[PDB]
Amino acid sequence: VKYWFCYGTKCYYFIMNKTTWSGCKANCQHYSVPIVKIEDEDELKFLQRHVIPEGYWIGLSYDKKKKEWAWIDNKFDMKFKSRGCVFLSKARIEDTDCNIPYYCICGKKLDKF
Amino acid sequence: VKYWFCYGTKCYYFIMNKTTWSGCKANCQHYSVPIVKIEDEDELKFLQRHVIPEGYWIGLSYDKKKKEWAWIDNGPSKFDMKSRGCVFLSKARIEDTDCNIPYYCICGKKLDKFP
Repeated sequence: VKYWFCYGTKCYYFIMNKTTWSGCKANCQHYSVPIVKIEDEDELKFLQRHVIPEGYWIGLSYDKKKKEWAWIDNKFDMKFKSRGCVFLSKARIEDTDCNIPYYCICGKKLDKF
Repeated sequence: VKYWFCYGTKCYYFIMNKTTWSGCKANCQHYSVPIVKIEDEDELKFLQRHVIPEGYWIGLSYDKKKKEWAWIDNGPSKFDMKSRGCVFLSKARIEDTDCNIPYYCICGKKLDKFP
């Protein structure tokens, strides 16, 4: 199951194939669309409100060449840090292992129509 | 004012230039998107709720080669709920009357991809 949907000026790809975080990139990158990047409250909530009650990955992960966390691509929204990767739920986002099987949410930005 | 948005697989355009219904014809075509065609409530509401409180046109209108009302084609439309003219959209509902009235447009294309 891999439907897509658009809200505001962005479209999303909700892969429903519970794999380790590094699974989105793989899919998403393959589906030529970056893994999601929750850019604002308006959005963040949209995904939860939209999304089906479950563990959803997002582009936020931990880097070593940086003590911080970041989206594959750099945002108007912010951060407790440790390590791992973050999942998005209908309740809130939150971290943990990237090797834990989950669902994706890629998302491309729109520039036209 | 001409901003756009996308809900579901459809992207819209909301023109803020109060003109005659035959105005979208011009505007939307000018923007390469059909005047909007409200396929259903899920969508309809989204337009009403999302749309700012105002009279907004929609692809629905009284045709010649018919006695009926159409948009561009024919879809999971149904409501022959209320004679002639054109129909506007308000945060409350849709409704008919003259097309020569200074209103706003809602162009709305469909999508087939993502890009």
